[PDB]
Amino acid sequence: KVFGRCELAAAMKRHGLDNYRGYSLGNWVCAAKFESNFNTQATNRNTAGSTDYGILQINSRWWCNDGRTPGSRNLCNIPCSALLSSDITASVNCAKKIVSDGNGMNAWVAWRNRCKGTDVQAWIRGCRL
Ligand SMILES: CC(=O)N[C@@H]1[C@@H](O)[C@H](O[C@@H]2O[C@H](CO)[C@@H](O[C@@H]3O[C@H](CO)[C@@H](O[C@@H]4O[C@H](CO)[C@@H](O)[C@H](O)[C@H]4NC(C)=O)[C@H](O)[C@H]3NC(C)=O)[C@H](O)[C@H]2NC(C)=O)[C@@H](CO)O[C@H]1O
Repeated sequence: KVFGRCELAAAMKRHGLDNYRGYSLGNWVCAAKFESNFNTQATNRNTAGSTDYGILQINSRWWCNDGRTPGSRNLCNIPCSALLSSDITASVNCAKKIVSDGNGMNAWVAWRNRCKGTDVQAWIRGCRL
């Protein structure tokens, strides 16, 4: 599924990401935009052989099982495929764990480089939330 901006904002808010660990909603929408272009089926391969999955590009090195990242963890206890669903529940619940794990949203490289410090509230302009 390719989400619309406000559509994704509403879903993320429904699922409790707004202000989660202190990160306002626009931070999450900005992160998603640059991680996946709001596309739930986004995938990308990392140099070490791990893969990143879904709207928030969650890394099989740590968070999910894809059976093809040996030595990795599965800290969200889910198949990485569940992170490609039209339904964002699994991605959001896993992102909650990731952002809690010490580095906050710096876990998302596109967020640190493209959203952090910027006017992220603009990403929710016009949305009915
Ligand atoms: C090639 C490329 O850059 N692709 C991107 C992916 O890398 C990226 O996924 C992110 O990947 C990084 C590095 O593997 C990952 O960061 C690591 O996360 C672990 C787990 O949270 C950290 O370990 C924790 O450290 C804290 C603080 O030190 C400890 O308190 C805590 O106990 C540790 N937890 C565990 C379980 O051991 C690592 O320190 C940390 N590594 C670095 C260098 O930051 C992110 O979690 C991955 N992010 C996501 C969303 O999965 C993906 C998104 O950034 O983007 C690709 O481009």
